[PDB]
Amino acid sequence: SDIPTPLVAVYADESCLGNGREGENPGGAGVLVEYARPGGAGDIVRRDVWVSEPATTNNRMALRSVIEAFRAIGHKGTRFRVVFTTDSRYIVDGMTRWVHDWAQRGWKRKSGAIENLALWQEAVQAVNGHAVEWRWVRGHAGHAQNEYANHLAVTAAGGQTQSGGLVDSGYEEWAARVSTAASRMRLEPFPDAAAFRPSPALPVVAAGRPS
Repeated sequence: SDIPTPLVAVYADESCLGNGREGENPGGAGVLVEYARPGGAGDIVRRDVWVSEPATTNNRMALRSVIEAFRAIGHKGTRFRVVFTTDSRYIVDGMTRWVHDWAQRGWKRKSGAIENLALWQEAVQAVNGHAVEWRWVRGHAGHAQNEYANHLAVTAAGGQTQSGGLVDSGYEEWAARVSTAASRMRLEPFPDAAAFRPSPALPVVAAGRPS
């Protein structure tokens, strides 16, 4: 069995701003990472990671949320166990189902389709050897961490900034805002290593073949 690894809970969102046609709007991806010290008092340590593109799509940004998240945690010398919660069914269904279908078909594109296949391959690689439980929640529905992540995504889109990796979180300050309070949101408690039900490992991509 497996050597000890850390457990984190990740909350991701994406957003585009504006009303231009698909692919013309600025966009952002926002990620909150929660970490509770094993044996600790239960206080949550939070870090944020965001990126943006000036003309992009919601699907692309959703994929970047995954890639950026897993890349940042990947840099700590260990595989991780991750509970990844997002508003994007595109990500959840893709990671749990579709990538397997795509791999099965040789990662070949369908003509006329725009499936973001290159990004999916990057995302699958980013996830790597980490063990992930993929979870969906509705957006804009009162899940506090999800709403924060959205706030981060929008900020990223608006400012056209990037964190470059994990940075100290703004969650606590955001949580205390009057706007946040009026929303009457619900916080998700940190997961039990019992709550942890990872998905199967992803197909190792067949790099270098034509679409």
